[PDB]
Amino acid sequence: GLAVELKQSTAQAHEKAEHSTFMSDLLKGRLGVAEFTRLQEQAWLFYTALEQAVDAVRASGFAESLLDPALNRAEVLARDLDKLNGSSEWRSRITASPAVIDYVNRLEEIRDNVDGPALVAHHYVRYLGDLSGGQVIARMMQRHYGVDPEALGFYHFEGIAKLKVYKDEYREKLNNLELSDEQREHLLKEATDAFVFNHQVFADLGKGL
Amino acid sequence: GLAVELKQSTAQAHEKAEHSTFMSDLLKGRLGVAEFTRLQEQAWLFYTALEQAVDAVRASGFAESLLDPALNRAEVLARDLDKLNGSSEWRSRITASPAVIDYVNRLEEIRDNVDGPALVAHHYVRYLGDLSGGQVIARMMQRHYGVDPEALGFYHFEGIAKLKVYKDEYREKLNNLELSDEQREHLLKEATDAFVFNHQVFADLGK
Repeated sequence: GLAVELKQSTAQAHEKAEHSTFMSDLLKGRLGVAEFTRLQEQAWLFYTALEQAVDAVRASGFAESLLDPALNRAEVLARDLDKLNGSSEWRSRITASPAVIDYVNRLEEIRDNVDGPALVAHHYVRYLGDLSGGQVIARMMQRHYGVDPEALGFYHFEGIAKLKVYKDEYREKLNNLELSDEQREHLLKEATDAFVFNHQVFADLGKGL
Repeated sequence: GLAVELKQSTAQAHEKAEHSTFMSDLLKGRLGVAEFTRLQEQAWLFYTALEQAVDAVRASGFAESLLDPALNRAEVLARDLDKLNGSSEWRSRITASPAVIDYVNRLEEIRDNVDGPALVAHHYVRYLGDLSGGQVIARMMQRHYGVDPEALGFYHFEGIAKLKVYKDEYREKLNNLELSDEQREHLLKEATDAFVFNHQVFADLGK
């Protein structure tokens, strides 16, 4: 089963990304709403790129059931940033950190190559991550930084009644994807690369704090 | 209820802050009016930030009954400083210690995010301190160091007639303050942070 192999193959890079100093400090309450906002700004940049790549792969007829448009985060994230920042100023201010540039560049390569297996890897890392840990992170943002729950829309999936069932169904869709050995290896490799990109995003965010 | 949990949750940080060497030395008579004046100068910087956050949160409609404007200290404190320093010179001279920079930053972050629960935590730590330990401080600045009570206006709250009643009513307001679980957790978190900020102010004053 691909779902199990993905979880095992990515374990090392996943642990390292999740336990970055930036995220560790954020979740312990050692930073502030500013740092959470910077994170969400960088995320808006990479989710925008990710969702271009998802759109292309879905349109090609690959992994359609997995690529549920209800998962789209970019618009919801923009609304969160409007509230966090207090205006639309952020759109003209924000720019990609070096890690985000590299991450976006890869996502754009995947988009332009319509690389379905690689896209699924990135989709897993971001969306299954959001579905799995979103409630935890959101709770920490309220507990530590007093973030308005209305500005945590990113962590809420409107089109999904029950997260546990959805995550189980997601993993089964992974299992049922028709993939050649070459495609599966490509996907597994990409999933580790995706965790590494995210680790580097956190490293940039944490620099000089 | 909340008042009891707040006291219990903050107990360790509170004890550490209260028993700082600087504050301990000041209260027992080992220091002098100079050190008291340095403290009050730093306090004016953080009360200024605190009361900007209080004003923002009150205006937003949160915890109105708790955020009694009679508690405002900044103006009274500036007058104490004029007396202690002999003129307004202190305004252009004083600068925030490293600990006060961090404390002021948090208070400004609370103001900017109009973070009501966080504000209440900080309000409790300062003003209920002033209404209790502060009364001992005022008595001992006069007794140990001969500070004229005219320079201790900070510790006198006009329009507050009976402190025990005031404090009992404050705690009842805390108990009746409507909070989500997340807001309540945040208030508790922040209250411990507030004690720690104050401990650090004392540590810098010792240096």
